[PDB]
Amino acid sequence: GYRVFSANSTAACTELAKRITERLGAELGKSVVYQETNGETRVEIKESVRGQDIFIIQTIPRDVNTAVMELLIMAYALKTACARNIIGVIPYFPYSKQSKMRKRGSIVCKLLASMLAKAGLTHIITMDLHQKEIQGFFSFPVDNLRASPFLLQYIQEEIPNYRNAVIVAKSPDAAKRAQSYAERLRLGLAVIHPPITVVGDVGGRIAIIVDDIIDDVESFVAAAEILKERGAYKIYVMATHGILSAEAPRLIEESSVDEVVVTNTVPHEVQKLQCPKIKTVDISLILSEAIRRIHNGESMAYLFR
Repeated sequence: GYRVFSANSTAACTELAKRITERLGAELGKSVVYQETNGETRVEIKESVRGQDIFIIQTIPRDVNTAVMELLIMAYALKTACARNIIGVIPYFPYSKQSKMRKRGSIVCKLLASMLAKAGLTHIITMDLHQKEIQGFFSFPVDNLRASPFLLQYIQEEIPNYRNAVIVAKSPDAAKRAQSYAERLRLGLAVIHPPITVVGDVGGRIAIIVDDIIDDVESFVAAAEILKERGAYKIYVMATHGILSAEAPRLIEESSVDEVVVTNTVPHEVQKLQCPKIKTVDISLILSEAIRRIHNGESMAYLFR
């Protein structure tokens, strides 16, 4: 009755996983995640799995390369322990921006989705995939859960006078993600796009930028200044995956973006200390649920439609 493990080794990078299990009444599976002196990762499952369905939880904190081996290795060790089904709960899926092919490089998101299966992953639960199409990369089932319900709720919770707001897209690529918020909130929609220009009336209104990820804040800022410069009195940046790498939290302070709202899909704590401009929304409930459903064999219609 509920086998859920963390492949995390940093004990705050295990916060979300801790949280999910609280909501399931469940207790994390006992299991050491070493690091050898030479750097090699090691995983030891401290309990029997013979024939049971197991849930791994992974968050990615910066050394992304180690988080993925920890994951792969743990899966592979549970496969060897004879796990019937190995379910990856990877709220933020790493390498997910590497989903197009740029130059002579590669779609390493696909590579990862292959390796994940080799390590013996029956299927993954995740949130707000960068592109819904990426769900194709996986040779096993996926649940690409949405954060909108919660992020949307937050709009109408403590965004003062949201109805005068206008949902904005940082770039054409983000036009779709933004469209869904405008449609659901019954609000206007603009898009930015460099020669940097906004397309849409924004003036006299609170701007709300929507996107899936906030990694490198640079273009989120340039967007906020130009929005301002077109009569945007308040700027809110909304996103699912708040990785905020490098000096992003500093740059947010220095910029005119008033608030940044992300989900606890990835760990923040340090970077939201840097910048209290960053408010964070809890998502462990949607995950708690999704995990509950596939275990008991229930339907996940509620989490989608």
